[PDB]
Amino acid sequence: GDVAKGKKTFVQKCAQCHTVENGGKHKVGPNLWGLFGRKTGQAEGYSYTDANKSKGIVWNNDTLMEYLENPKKYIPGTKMIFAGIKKKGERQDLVAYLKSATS
Ligand code: HEC
Repeated sequence: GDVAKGKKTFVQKCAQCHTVENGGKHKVGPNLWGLFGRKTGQAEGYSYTDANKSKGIVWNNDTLMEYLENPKKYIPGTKMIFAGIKKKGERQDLVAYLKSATS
């Protein structure tokens, strides 16, 4: 996807609850550094819901694309209160930025 477009999407819709940098602080949600290739709910020091911790899947392009379309549907009981990015293209650009900014 388009990393530059994804960044603006992140700043507009995710930044209020997330940081991406290495050593980043947990805000409402967990810092996202090292997200790709890691199982759900593994950010150090963040108190996840049992649901986010128990999902058991590995975060990558396919799982993130599905999750971000409708967070609560993918992880029922999650405390991430966000409706989701409905447009596929916008979601792909965001994933591209996420992959570039979290490693
Ligand atoms: C606050 C109002 C939030 C907004 C806006 C977004 N997210 Fe979030 N996210 C938030 C919380 C409180 C949590 C933990 C939920 C739980 O049940 O424990 C999360 C979690 C995620 C995750 C999973 C991280 C992991 O499993 O380690 C991801 C991938 C994530 N959030 C991504 C994300 C993106 C890209 C957002 C913008 C589109 C976004 N979140 C917004 C709270 C909030």
